[PDB]
Order: sequence, then structure tokens, then C-alpha cells
Amino acid sequence: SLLNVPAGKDLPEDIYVVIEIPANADPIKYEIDKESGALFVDRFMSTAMFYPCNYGYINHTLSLDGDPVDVLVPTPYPLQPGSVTRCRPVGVLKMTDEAGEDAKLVAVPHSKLSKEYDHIKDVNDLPELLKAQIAHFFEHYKDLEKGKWVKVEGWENAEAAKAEIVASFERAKNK
Amino acid sequence: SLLNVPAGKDLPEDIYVVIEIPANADPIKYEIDKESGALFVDRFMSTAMFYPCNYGYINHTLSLDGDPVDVLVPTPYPLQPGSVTRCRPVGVLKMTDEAGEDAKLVAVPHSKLSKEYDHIKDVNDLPELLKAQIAHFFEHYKDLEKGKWVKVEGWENAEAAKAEIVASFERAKNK
Amino acid sequence: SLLNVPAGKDLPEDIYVVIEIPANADPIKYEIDKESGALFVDRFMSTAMFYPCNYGYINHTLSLDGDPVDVLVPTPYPLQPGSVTRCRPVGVLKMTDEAGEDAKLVAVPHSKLSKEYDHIKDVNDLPELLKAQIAHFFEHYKDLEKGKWVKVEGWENAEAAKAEIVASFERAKNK
Amino acid sequence: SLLNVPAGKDLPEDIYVVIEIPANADPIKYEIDKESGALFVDRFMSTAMFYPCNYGYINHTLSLDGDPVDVLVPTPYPLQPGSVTRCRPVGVLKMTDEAGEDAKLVAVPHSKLSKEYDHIKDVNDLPELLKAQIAHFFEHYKDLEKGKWVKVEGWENAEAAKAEIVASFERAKNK
Amino acid sequence: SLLNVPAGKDLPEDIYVVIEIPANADPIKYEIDKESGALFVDRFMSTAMFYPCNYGYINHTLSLDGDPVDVLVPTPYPLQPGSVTRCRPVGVLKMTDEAGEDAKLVAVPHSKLSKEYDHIKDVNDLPELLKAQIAHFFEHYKDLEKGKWVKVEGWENAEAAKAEIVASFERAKNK
Amino acid sequence: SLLNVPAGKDLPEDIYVVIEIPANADPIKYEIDKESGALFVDRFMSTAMFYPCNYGYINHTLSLDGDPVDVLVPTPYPLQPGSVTRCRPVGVLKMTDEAGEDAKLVAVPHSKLSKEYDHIKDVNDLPELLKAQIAHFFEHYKDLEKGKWVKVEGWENAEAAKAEIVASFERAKNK
Repeated sequence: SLLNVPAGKDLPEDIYVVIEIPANADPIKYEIDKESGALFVDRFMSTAMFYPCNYGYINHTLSLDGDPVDVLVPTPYPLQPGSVTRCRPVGVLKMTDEAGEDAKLVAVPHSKLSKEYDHIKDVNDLPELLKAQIAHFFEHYKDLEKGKWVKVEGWENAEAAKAEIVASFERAKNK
Repeated sequence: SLLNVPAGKDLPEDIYVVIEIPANADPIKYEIDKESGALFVDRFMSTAMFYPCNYGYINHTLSLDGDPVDVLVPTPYPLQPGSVTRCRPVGVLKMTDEAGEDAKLVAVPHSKLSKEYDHIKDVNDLPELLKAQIAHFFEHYKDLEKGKWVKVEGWENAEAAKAEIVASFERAKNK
Repeated sequence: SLLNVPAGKDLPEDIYVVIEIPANADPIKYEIDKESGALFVDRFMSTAMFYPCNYGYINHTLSLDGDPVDVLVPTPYPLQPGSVTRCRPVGVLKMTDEAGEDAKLVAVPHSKLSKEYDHIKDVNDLPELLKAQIAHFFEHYKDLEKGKWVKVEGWENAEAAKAEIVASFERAKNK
Repeated sequence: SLLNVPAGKDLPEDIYVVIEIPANADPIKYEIDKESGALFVDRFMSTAMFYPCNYGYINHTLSLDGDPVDVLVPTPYPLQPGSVTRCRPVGVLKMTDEAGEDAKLVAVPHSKLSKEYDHIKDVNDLPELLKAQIAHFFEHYKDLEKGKWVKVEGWENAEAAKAEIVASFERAKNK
Repeated sequence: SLLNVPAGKDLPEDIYVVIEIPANADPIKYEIDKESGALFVDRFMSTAMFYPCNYGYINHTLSLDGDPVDVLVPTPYPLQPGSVTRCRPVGVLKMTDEAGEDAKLVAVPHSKLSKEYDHIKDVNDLPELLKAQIAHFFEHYKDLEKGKWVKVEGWENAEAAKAEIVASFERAKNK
Repeated sequence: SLLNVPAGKDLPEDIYVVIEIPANADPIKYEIDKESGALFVDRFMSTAMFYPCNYGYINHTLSLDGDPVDVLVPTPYPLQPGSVTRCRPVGVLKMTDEAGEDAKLVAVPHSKLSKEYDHIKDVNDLPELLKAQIAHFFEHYKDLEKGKWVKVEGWENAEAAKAEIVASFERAKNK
């Protein structure tokens, strides 16, 4: 049913993100099982860190690494895992890990759900604190994870973000 | 799967309500997408208000306004969004908005889930504080919402509530 | 979709548990409806007690009592109702109620989600406090429930636990 | 400073209760240290039970058992440990333990803080569910506690409650 | 001890606010008792509203209305009632009620506790959403309160805010 | 009042720790002000990390760095900031920062509050996960803090821990 959900209304400008992990939650990392569509516990994280933003993916996309693009979505309040939020891509956090290339997009709630992020149009528009903190989380989160590692490659603009969306959508399609 | 869920066991006396928003939660308003059945964020509310009761709808119903009846269900404890609770209708809060007529029913957990609300048989049986507070929420919640408004038209009995249930069920059916 | 979920990867050693009720939650007892697969409120508990562990079941199993085996899964952090966790059976709490025989298994997160419970291989490996507390909960939880009762019959090893899993799986299958 | 706090405005009708443990909290039992006035952890409870109401005491009182009277105060919402609430006594739960006689009073927020409990004038006015549940908690809470036990002796009216308040106040005074 | 706390390091530019009510909490309104210094429940609010910011006061100040100035302090995270936060005044919300004149200041965490609010220097620097929402809360919060009312008189700058601080400090002093 | 609190019952074996920051809380770092004894916000942390254990200090102690020893206390449940817990020292985490030498002790609830940590007698008795995670937190927590840094120097036994307690007590005394 969650596997039924669109990529967006008007890709890559207007997309839907399926939330897997809420902002500020306990460090349980969940994932939607592509087969059933149910939320599965992937791992209990060992580090005393929490996701700075709601974390999820854009359905009907296949990124370079085998998986749908992953998106981080700031909100006034934490969202329920498994809920879909309409968003608008604004930047990318480039990082390579041991999968190879695992960019995380940054998307802000679309303006129809709230006007609070209307001024956030590109990656420099986002608070520096927050960017520092996302980078920082991704750099350290798998610290205590034996066979897992991340090189935080840097930040990219909304155009690069939107290129990734299209490219991944296409990658999954036929057309 | 949630779109599979019945209206009730024995409509309008015994109904099932699909919970969209929990009592006392952060002001995120979710909704079940009729197409996929997943929970979607509709809007981040701007007012510093919270739903006094769990909020949801009765599936397989079509109210006047295009949507299933909406129900408010008091409980000892907040329920998870997307869960179904068996209830018994006891009153209605009449209000017209810019959709036209948007009555909210008030339903209490059926007696098989708890005996705590057995004495609540009709609308006057409900605490005055609570009624004041629901009315009050509905009157003000979209205050900061540009193109949205509500005239809280008053309270109605369980018979009026049950008439709405039947009428909406029928409206959606064929028969 | 949740009714689609497997029993396990490699039954009875490696199973999946579908979580209905989180550890430490408010005393709302939910259940997955076999027909729709949605989470339904079963009862508001009257006692001022909370489940010591996440509570759930193993799909595609039919226990003696008509239902799938029920499993209690300790975790660092409470899990979301409706999520699946991979586990490894380690003991059983035997108890008969007014259904007849309602053993609850005890399963620990598999080692791929966390190494924290690697040392927990059998029932004596589990903290005494916790065992006392599960027994204790099951003994008293339906105290204020008119037509419901439990005789906590005692604890059993992982072999007995795994026998139950197989036996219930088989019971549900054909083969 | 908390040891400075009065017994009440107009004892025994109008009293102040110093809250030690909130309603519904994790099972940590705190206590105010008479010497410093700070909140001290007394014990981590082993049972999977939670206090049904905010729990505290009336300062400047000496009960039979060596301690100030203990009061249970229902509220719409859980209170912070160490805060004082103005209340009005309405009933008593008689029970003897291994201290000897440890009645717990039941007090409702005074009407100046809320009108919600104005109808609660005597012990029969209180919900049956709640009374069952307090009795029930007190009966079982120290179950797993080696050298601790309770015989829940039954419920008493507001007059008996108010007699205890006066008697304990006097017991502590001179006059 | 809380009655011992200074007004600020360097009044009115650098002040300390004693937090009475946290941001986003349940609608319990607490207050520090000037006599003991303990936190007292003042009222259970009847409206389904929550304070948008942490709410408190500046000690050693006497406002026009008989009380210390009241301050609203935004923070990344809710603060504990009774804790002191160092802040910097940036604006005022003028409103008259039935006390007569009850301005609420708006203060941001000082830069030594966080750099997140360094850009917030004056009242226009604060998000519009937030200002709308504070105004909005103050306008409606005592709606269901019989003998209580508020006319939200409008917003003022940091200079007006700082004038109030000095003036109130002086009012309480001698010198 | 909190400045009145003893170091312990029977130093260094049996000590009291005054809790400043709870386990798993939002990343607000509080501190008790030696002058008033009230809890003060020190800093909003910028990293998306949370204290793995309740964090506090032993009153009437002066460590090398100018401050009382700091203690980390695991508990079943998070404690309230400002509450005192009786503990028993079991290990030390040596680390030097830009203060110079800032060892953090590790103390477990005394056995009179719970038997759950009776087996924890020395530093190797503590879970490896937890030790990894404390080390890990201390190593990274001030990452985004300009003028602050930590070299996690390693772990030490209970004897070294108890030597620190005595030495710091003495340092503060006269005798």
C-alpha cells in the first residue's frame, strides 16, 4: 500500500517521501520491506546519536547504490514512521560509504502543508547549525559498527538534488 | 487494508473508527489516502492547539461534504494513528465551514474494550468541560489558516448522530 | 501486507515477530486483524500495569489456543506497533488461562540487529528480575477483568520454545 | 523550601500536597528528604506497574507510621515531582503494611485550579474503575519486594480522611 | 534558592529567566511561590492549547501588574520547569487583560548557550509564524475562563522590551 | 538545599550523586549553580547525540579541574534532573580536555534501591556496548563546539574511581 505510493505529484519539484525514521527518535533504524511493505527493524544503533531530521525515501526510485533515494525532511514536529509527506528538494549531502555512493537529499515540507519553509529554496538557505549536524551524524553514526563506514563528501545544491531524483526515477522506470 | 475495514459490526449502534490523529498529539494533521491507504501529512497546523480527542473516520461512508463521517473518540490513553477502535455514537457537533457542512460525531469506546464509558449514552452524558473544549478547538484551530473557516453550529444528540451514520453509509453504498 | 510477512528466515532458530504492543506503553492492548491486517484496539486494560517487553506474534503459526504463538521481545528501545523484528527464541513462559494453554515465548533480537543479546542463548541467560517481572505481569494483568484468568505455569528452555514454533507452523501449514 | 510549605490554607478542607511521584510515570519511587528538601530516589520498583495518580504528602503532618499523610491526586495531566497542588480530601484507602497502618488519602484538585472535580465530594463520587485500580496497585506493587507487604484494608469517606489530616497535623504540632 | 537568583548578568541586555512552564507541555500552568520558592500548580487550563515557548519570569523585577516581567523563550528543546536560562530580550507582546497591562517579553537564549539565535536581534527578526502563534495563544488561552480576558495590544521592539526590564528592576529595588 | 546534600553515607563505597542531566534526554546540558543551588542551562548542544546515562556530580568534592567529580549512573529509567541517587562507584573513564583532566566516574545504583546491578562490582562487569558508547559520546559530543575538545584517555577500575572520590572529598574539606 506504501509500495503503491507515487514518487511525486510533479517530479522532481514536488515529491512524496515515505518516512521510515522520525526526527529525534530512539536510535532504532527501521526500513520498509519492499516485499510486504511493512516496517522492519534493521538495527539497533550502538551510538548515543539520533537522526536530526525525519528520514525516508522516494518510492519508485533506484539510486546508484541499489536503493531508492533517501531523504531527510525537517518538520516542526516528528512524523510517524510509515507516513508520507509532500516535499520539495533543496540540497544534497554527498558521501560515499561501503555501498559506494550514498547521497542523502534534503527536502522541505511542500508549501501546501506549511509556509514555514517557503524561504528555503536552496542549500545555503538551510540553517548552518542543521547542516553541520546532519553532516556530523552521517560522519559518526556507524562508528561502533564493525563493517560499516562513511566519508562525508560535502553538500550540493537543489539542481544536483533534482538531477538525482529524475535520474533515479528513470533508472527504476522503463521509459 | 485500512480501506478494507468495515463501517461497523452493527451500524449505527456499533461502528469502527479508523484513527488518523491521536488525542493530545503534536499538531500534525494526517489523513488516510483513499488510493493507497497510507497515512499522509495534510498540514502542519500553525496554532498552538491540540486535538482534545483521537480523531478519525468511519470507512465506507460518504458525508455531505464529500468525505466519510469524522469521529472524535475519547479514551483513557492516546491511540496510534492508523488503528481501528470499536465505538458507539453518542452526539454530534454541528458546524459549517467552507466545505459547507462538517459535523463531527462523538463516539465512545464500545463496552467490550472498557466499561469506563458505559454511562455515556447521550450527548448530555459527556462532561461539559470536554464539550466546551471540542467546540472551542473546532472554532479556533484554523485561525491562522488563510482560506479556511468554521462556524460551530452547536451540539446534537445520539439519534441525530446515528441518522448521519446511516445516511452516509447509504450514500456510499448502492442499496 | 503484515499478513504477508513470513514466520522466519530459518524457523525456529531465526524468526520474525510482528509487534502489536510496545514495551512500556500505555495499557492499550492492540491486535492485528487477520482479515484486513490493520491494528485494532482490543481493550483498554483496567490495571495500572505495563507490558515489560514488546509483545507480538509469529505469522503463519497456529498455536494450541487458536492463535499464532505470542512472543515477548526485549529491546534497548520500544518498538512501533506493526513493525517486524528479526529474533531468536530463548525460553517459554507456560501458563494456562481460560482459553486453555497460552504459553508466551521469549525472543531476543537476532544478532544482525544488535550484539547486545548474543550471550542470551537459553532461558537462564535472561535476567532474573525480568523473568520475575514478566511472570508477574501475566499473573496479574487481567485481575480487574471479570471473565479472564491466568495460572502462570512456569518457565521453559529454548528447545521447548523452538518445538512450539515448529509445531505451530506445521499446524497452520498443510505439509 | 519545600520543607517550608504549609499543610494547607484551611485544614483539612483545603490542603496543599507536595507531589513526589507523577501519575503514569516510570516506576521510580522518589521521596523528599526532610533534611535537605531535595528529591531522592528511594527505589527502582521491580513490578511492571505505574502509579495511577500523582502521589505525594501533606507537609507538617505526622501520620501514625512516622511519616506525613500520603495523598493520591488525580489530574487531567501528570504533574512535576516537587510541585505543590492545592486539593480537597475526599476519601481514604485503608491498608496496613509492615510499618503497621498506612492509609493513603485521595484528594482532588481544589476548584480554583479546575472545575472538573467539583462533583467529587465524597468517596463514592470517584469512578469505580479508578478506585479498583488504586486498591489494585497498592495490593500488588511491592510483590517482588522481599521484605515488604500490604493488606488493603478497604475504603473510607471524606470525614474519616479529614479526621486523619487534623489528627496528623496535631500530632506534628505542639498545640 | 530560586528566589536567590539574579535578574541578570548585565541588565537589560543579559538577563536570566526562571522557567515556570516548558514549551509544548500539557496545559498545566505552574508558578513559583515567592514565599517558599517551590513550583505550585495555579490552574489546569480548559482549552486544548499549549504554550508555544518556554514561559517564565525575571526575578527581582516588579512589573506594572504586581508581578515580575514574564518572558517567553524559544529553544531547540523544552526546558525543565524551575531551571534558569540566560537570555537576551528582543521584543514585547503588549496586551492588557483584567489585571490591566500584561506585556510578555520575548527573549532568546544568550549566544554563550547556543549560536542558533544570534541573528535574532529585534522583533522583526523572529519568525512571523511564531509571532502569529504567540499572539494567537495569548488571545485565546483563557477563553473558557469565566473571569479572565485579554486584548492583545500588538508587538514592540527590543528597546521597548529593555525599557520594561530596567523600569521593573528599578521598581523592585530602592536605588 | 541541593548544596546541603552529603557526598555519601560511607565514602567512597556509598555515595550520593546529584543528577543534572537524565539518560536519553534532549541535548540540553544543565548544571546546578553553586550559589543558588538552582538548575541552570549551560548550553544547547549542537550535535545530534544524547547522554547514554544520567549524568551528575558528588557534592562536597573538588576534582582536579575545579569541579566536583562527575558521575554517570545507569538506571532502568531516566531520572529527574535535580534528584539524588544513592550509588556505588565501579570504574572511571579517563580523558583530558581543555580544562586538563576530566575523568568521569561510573556509578551504579546502590543495592538498596534495586538488585539489578549487584553483579556490577568492577569496570569489566559493565556491558561492553555501554562502555563503548560512553567513550564514544565523550569523544564526539563537543565536536561542533569551537573552543572545546576531548582526548578519551581510557578506562579504570573501581579502586582508581574510589581513590578519586576520597582525594576530591579531601581536597574540598580541611581535614
